Amino acid sequence: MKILILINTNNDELIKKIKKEVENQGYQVRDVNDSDELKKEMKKLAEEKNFEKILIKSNDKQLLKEMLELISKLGYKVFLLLADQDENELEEFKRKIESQGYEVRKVTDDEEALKIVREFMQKAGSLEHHHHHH
Repeated sequence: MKILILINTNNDELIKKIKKEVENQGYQVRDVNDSDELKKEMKKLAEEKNFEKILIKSNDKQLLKEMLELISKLGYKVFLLLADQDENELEEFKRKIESQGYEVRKVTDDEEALKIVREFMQKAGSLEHHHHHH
């Protein structure tokens, strides 16, 4: 069971800020560049069954959809955030992912994105709270 925060923003510098958020929370920042790279990193999602927090950076929304369709074989809670000024195509893209049963959040703005990343931590709090008493 691994907690993935998938980030697709055309603001590639906003990813660096979203990194600062997840680095303080101890997420390992991965990045998908190509389809060959995709299936390599999907093998890591298949191999690592141990509990780990990962930030998936990919600014190509096609790699995302195909990734999540292969994650459907693994079966875990994945988070997704879409930040770009063409929120039109993001609103169309979230429609597939939300129907696939994956967490997807459509935004545009810098701090509007960052707040949802800080939320993905407290959303993953429900994953933590399964028979885990203190």
